[PDB]
Amino acid sequence: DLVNKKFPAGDYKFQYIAISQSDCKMPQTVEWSKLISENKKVIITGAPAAFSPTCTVSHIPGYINYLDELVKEKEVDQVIVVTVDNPFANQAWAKSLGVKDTTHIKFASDPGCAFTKSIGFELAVGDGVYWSGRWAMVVENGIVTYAAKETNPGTDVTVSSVESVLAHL
Amino acid sequence: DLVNKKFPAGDYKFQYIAISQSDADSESCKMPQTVEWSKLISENKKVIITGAPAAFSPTCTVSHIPGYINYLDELVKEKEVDQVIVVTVDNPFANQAWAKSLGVKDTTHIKFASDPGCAFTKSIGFELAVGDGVYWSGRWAMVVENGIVTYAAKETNPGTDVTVSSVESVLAHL
Repeated sequence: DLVNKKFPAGDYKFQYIAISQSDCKMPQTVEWSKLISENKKVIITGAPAAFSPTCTVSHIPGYINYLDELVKEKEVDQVIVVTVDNPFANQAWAKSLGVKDTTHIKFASDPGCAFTKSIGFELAVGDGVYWSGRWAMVVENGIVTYAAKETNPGTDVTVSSVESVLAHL
Repeated sequence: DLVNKKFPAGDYKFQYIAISQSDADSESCKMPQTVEWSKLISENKKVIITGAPAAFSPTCTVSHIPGYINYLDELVKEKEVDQVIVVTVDNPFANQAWAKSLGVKDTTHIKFASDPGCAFTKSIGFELAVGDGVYWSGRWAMVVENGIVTYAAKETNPGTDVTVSSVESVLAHL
C-alpha cells in the first residue's frame, strides 16, 4: 503493498467519541477520505482489542506517550487508533490509557473490521469474526508512506510501534 | 418462538473473562475463557441471559445492566439464579472492564460474555443492526430454567427502552 499509493479511503467510515476533558458524548462518524484529505500527516494504527490487558503487548501506549512529540515535533495531525470495538468501549479505553483530548488522537471503531479488512490488516479470530490486527500506517498528503502489520499481533510490537513509525515521520 | 423450548445453544460459544476477588479493582491479566452456551446451560439450572448493545454505553443512556448488578445478590441468594450472563458483541476484555466499571467484583454468578459477531444473538433474532451488516446485540433478557427458555424478550427500541429486558420484568418471571 500500500506504500506509495493513495490512501484507499473508499467510502469507509469510522466512529469515535471525542474526549475534551475539559469536561455522554456520542459517536461521531468520520469518513476516512475526509480525515485524510483534511489532515496532512495522519498516523493510523490498528489494535486487536480495546482493553487488551496491560500484561500483554500493546503498541498503543507508545502512541499516547509520544503523542506530544508526534503532534508538536513531527507535525502529526491525527493519530487514529483503530479497533473493531464499539466507540464507547474505544473511548473508555482511550481514557483508561490517559487520552484526555481527541484533537489529534482518536480511537476509531471500524465497525465489522471493514476498513481494516480492506487493507488486509485484519485479524481473524474465528468464525468469520475479524478484529483489527496490530499495524501502523502513515499517510502523508493522502499518500501511504508506511503500512505494516504484525505477523503475530498477540506477541509482536515491531512494525506497529510508535518507534517504527517515528522512524518514518 | 423461544419460550417453553429447550435453550437453543447450538454450537454457539461465548467468551468472558473472569473477575475474582484477587483482581476485582486491579487490572486483570486473564485469558478469555470460551464457554459454549450448551455448556453454560448444562451446568446451571437457572440462568439469566441478557443482551446489551454496547459495553461502555454511556452512563447517561438508559441501560438494563445496572439493575442486574444491583439485584444480583437477590437473584443469586433469593431466586437461585446460577448465572447472569450479560452478552455483547464486544471483545471479552472490553466486556470485563465494563463489568468492573459497573462494580462487578466477582463473576461466579455474573459474566460479561462476548458473543463474537453477534452470532448467538442473531441466532435468536435479538440483535441490533447498526450499519453495513454490523450487528450489536439488542437489549433483551432471557431466563433459562433447567435448559428451557422460560422468558425471552427483546426491546423494540434498545436505544430507549428498558422494559422487558429489565431485571424487574425478569424478576417477575423467576
